Amino acid sequence: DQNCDIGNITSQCQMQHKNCEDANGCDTIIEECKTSMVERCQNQEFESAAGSTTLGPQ
Repeated sequence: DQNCDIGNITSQCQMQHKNCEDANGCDTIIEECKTSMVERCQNQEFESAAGSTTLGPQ
């Protein structure tokens, strides 16, 4: 069933306009591409840490 695919939306932005195609590393442009649709995959993405726990260096 998958836990949703974390790499659904990001992949598109990663190649286009992302120095280093990695989250939680060069995370800036990916951020918006990510949190948008990857909110569902928050479990996997570890969004900051959960969400309200807005830990910068996730």
